[PDB]
Amino acid sequence: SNAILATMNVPAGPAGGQQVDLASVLTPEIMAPILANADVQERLLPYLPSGESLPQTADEIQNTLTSPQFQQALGMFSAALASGQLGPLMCQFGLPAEAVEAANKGDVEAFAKAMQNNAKPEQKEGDTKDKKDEEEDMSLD
Repeated sequence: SNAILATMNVPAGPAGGQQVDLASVLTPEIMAPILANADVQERLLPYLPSGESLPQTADEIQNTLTSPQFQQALGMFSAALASGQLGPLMCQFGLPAEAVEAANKGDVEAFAKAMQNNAKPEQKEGDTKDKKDEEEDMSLD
């Protein structure tokens, strides 16, 4: 059994990225399905800044974490990520192997990098050579 709302919040302190800006690489729509998971919320609790709250549904996450609050909430995200506490979670969302590895290693830039490199929405689905004449004939055709 797990599901522990650990109320041990004595300090506060999100840990964002200085080189790779998390808010410009990760958008609310990507974070929403993740943060809507109460399990990740558990891991974000120790890093939850003062005044911030954890939205339950993706829609309200978008409403609350528009930009200022988003950078703060994403900062606690990367904070739990840096600790590796948020690592195993990434695989359960169907996230890139490189991203889940990064989340376990606690590398926030690698996560952000691998996210938009692998979850890159260009709909590349179906790489198979059962079509395309990449080797053609020369005579008449």
